[PDB]
Amino acid sequence: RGSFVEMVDNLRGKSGQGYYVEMTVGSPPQTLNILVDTGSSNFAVGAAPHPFLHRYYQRQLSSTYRDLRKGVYVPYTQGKWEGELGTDLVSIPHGPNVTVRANIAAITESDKFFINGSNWEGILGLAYAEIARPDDSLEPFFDSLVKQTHVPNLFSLQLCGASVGGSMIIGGIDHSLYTGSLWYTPIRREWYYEVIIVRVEINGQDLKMDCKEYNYDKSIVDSGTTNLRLPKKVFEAAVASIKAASSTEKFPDGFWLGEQLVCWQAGTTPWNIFPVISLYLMGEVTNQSFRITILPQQYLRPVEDVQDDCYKFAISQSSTGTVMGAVIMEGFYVVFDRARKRIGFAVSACHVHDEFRTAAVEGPFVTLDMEDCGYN
Ligand SMILES: C[C@@]1(c2cc(NC(=O)c3ccc(C#N)cn3)ccc2F)CCOC(N)=N1
Ligand code: NA
Ligand code: NA
Repeated sequence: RGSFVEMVDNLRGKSGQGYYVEMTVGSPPQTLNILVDTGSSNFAVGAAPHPFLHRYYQRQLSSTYRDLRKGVYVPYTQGKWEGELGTDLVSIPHGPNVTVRANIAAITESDKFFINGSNWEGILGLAYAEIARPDDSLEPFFDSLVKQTHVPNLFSLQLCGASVGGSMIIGGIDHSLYTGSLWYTPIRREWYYEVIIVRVEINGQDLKMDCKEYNYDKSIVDSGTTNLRLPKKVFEAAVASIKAASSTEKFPDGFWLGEQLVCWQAGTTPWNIFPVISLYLMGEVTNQSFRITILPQQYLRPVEDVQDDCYKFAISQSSTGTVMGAVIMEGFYVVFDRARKRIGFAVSACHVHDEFRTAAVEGPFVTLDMEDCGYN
């Protein structure tokens, strides 16, 4: 409880490529780097010599592998994977000192899935059974962990943005990782980590949309997506406020659609011209909310593959609802308190800020009719 020094700093990554944790699978153990993803529910690992992979799971080496004799085919918007299901012993070296028999999907064919040049070779789907493929009787990793050990039913994430690293605390919260207080929002349904956004401000000016728009058709917290994604109508209104608040300079409008990069001379990006963005989330108590505030440092992402200082606009339009991706999460320490069905936010002790502004988590606020904000 409250102090897990062996787990601090157990995540790594590179800009644009996500945050991964070291895992071992099988007997004797095979070490793999595995992307941490709160937006999906399968533990799936490269199991064949795909040319982009540093390492892959070799079932034939594991004396503890058991075949489930069932294939899985998983298409996404961008690309797909398919593989073969089994179970094996899994452990997290910089994690609790336990071993668990978990489901693993051994990926034997994929397309647009692995990143050329990245250092991970599998994905740890940390969300619930309801979105597991092929169906909800395939128990997710973290459910197996809790069922089989005395690890408490919660984990927390601190993602430190730009090389990147962070911490995933399995079984607890580490208080040195955040400042001020944790504020909690209810998990509305256990499938994704679905939450309810009740109001949206751009430099403290309310968007004034019906709040049901903010959650059309859901809002989720997703470490496996880079951007803040917003439902289309909300995106349209948010950009229009961001441009106004910022029209102290004039950028190519393709910039706002994420279609072109913008660059300044190294040394001073003018952060001060860009507004803060606040999301009010449903609180624990009737008619009570709290608000989280992110900076341009979070939503303007450095792009490194080209001489000066180039950024991509990292808020984008969505058709799958609001996605609070690594753009939101890098401001906060986020607690996935599955035992009490709630998600905690606090200011991260590592978030990227300047001398004038920081990220913020503040409450309570009085917000009426917060249940009307959910979409059915
Ligand atoms: C399973 C699925 C997925 C996710 C990923 N993520 C990343 O590459 C990735 C890249 C950068 C960041 C950051 N900062 C986080 N994730 C790759 C394939 C992939 F299939 C589907 C889409 O959405 C979710 N969350 N997970
Ligand atoms: Na348990
Ligand atoms: Na603290």
